[PDB]
Amino acid sequence: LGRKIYEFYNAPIVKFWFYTLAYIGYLMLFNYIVLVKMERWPSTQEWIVISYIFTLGIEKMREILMSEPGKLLQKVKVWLQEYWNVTDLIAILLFSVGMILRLQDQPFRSDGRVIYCVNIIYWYIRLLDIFGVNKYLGPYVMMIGKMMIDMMYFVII
Amino acid sequence: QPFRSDGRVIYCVNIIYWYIRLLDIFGVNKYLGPYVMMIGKMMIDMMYFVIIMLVVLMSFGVARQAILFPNEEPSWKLAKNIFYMPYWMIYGETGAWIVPAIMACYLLVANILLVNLLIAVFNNTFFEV
Amino acid sequence: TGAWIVPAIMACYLLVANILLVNLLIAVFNNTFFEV
Amino acid sequence: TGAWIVPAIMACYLLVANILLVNLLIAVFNNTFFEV
Ligand SMILES: Cc1cc(NC(=O)[C@H](c2ccccc2)N2CCCc3ccccc32)no1
Repeated sequence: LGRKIYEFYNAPIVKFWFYTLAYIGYLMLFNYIVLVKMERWPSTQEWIVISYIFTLGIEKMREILMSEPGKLLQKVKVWLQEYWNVTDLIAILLFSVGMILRLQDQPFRSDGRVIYCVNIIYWYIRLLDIFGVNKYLGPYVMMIGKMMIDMMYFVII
Repeated sequence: QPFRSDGRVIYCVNIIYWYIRLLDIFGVNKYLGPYVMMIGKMMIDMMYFVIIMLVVLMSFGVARQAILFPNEEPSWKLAKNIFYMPYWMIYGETGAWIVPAIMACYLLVANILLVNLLIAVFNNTFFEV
Repeated sequence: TGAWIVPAIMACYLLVANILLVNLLIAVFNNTFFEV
Repeated sequence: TGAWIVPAIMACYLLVANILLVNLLIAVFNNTFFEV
C-alpha cells in the first residue's frame, strides 16, 4: 500500500492535476486578499500567498542547478531560451518589490498593492502555457502567439 | 404567496426550454438539418471557449476592482462585480493615472482578442460540414 | 434566495445570445460569396 | 464659408476610417487560421 501511494503521486499525469488545483487556488486566494483590506502586517490569507512564491523561487533555482550543462555561465543562457521562462522571473521580482513597499507605511503601502495588481493580470496569461495540454488548447494558445505578432503589429498603421 | 411567485419563476425557466426543444422538430427541413446540428457542435465551442475567455475578461474584473474601490469589505457582492461590471464598462473609463491608461488600452487589445477568437473557431468548421 | 442572481444569469445568457445571433448572421454568407 | 462643413468632412472620413480599421483587423487572421 505504501508502494501504491508512492507510485501514484510520482506519475506526471497525476502531478498535473495535483498542482493545478494549487495553481487555481493561488489565483483565487490572491483575488481574495486584494479585496480584503490592507494593514501594517499581512493577514492569514496573505501570509499563505507570499510563501507560495518563496517556495516557488527555490524551485526555480533548482532548475538552474540541476540542469544539463555543467559550466555556470553555460547554465544561464539555456535556461533563458524559453519565451515563457524569461517573463516568469520578472513577475517574481515585481512581487518582491511589491512586498517591501507594502510592508512599509503609506503612501508606500498603496504603491506595493498596485504592483500586486499587475501581478494578477500576469498570472492569468501565465496559465496559457498550462492550457496547451488539451486537444483544442494546443492550437488555440499557440495562435495567441502569432496573433501577438499581429495585434501590437497592426498598430503601426 | 410567497410560494406562488416561486412556482411562477419555475414556469419562466420552462418557457426558455420549450423554444430550444423545438430545434429537434426544426431539422425536418432541407436547411434546418445542418443548421440545428451545427448548434450542437457550436455548443461544444461556446461554453468551451469560455475557459480562456474568463482568463482575459475576469482578470480585468479583479484588477480594476483593486485600483478603483480599494476599501471593500469581504463579501459576496464583490464577486458579483467580476462578471457583471466588465460587461457594463462599455461607456466606462509617480504615474498614478498611467496605470489606468495601460490597463484600459490592454483591455482594448483584450476585447478585440476575445471577439477575434470567437469568430475563429467557426471559420474552418463551417467548410467541411 | 438569489433574487438578483436570476437577472445575472439571463443577462450573461443574453451576452452569449447576441454574440450567437451576430456570428450566425455572418455565417450564412461566407461560403455563398465564394462559388458565386 | 463652410465653417461647419469641415467637421462634416472629417466626421464622414472618420466613418470610413473606423470601418477601415475594423475591416483591416478582421483581415489579418482570415488566411492565417486556414493553413494552421
Ligand atoms: C504560487 C504558484 C504559482 C504556481 N505555478 C506555476 O508558476 C507553474 C505551474 C502552473 C500550473 C500548474 C503547475 C505549475 N510552475 C510552478 C512550479 C515550477 C514549474 C515548472 C514548469 C512549469 C510550471 C511550473 N505554483 O505556485
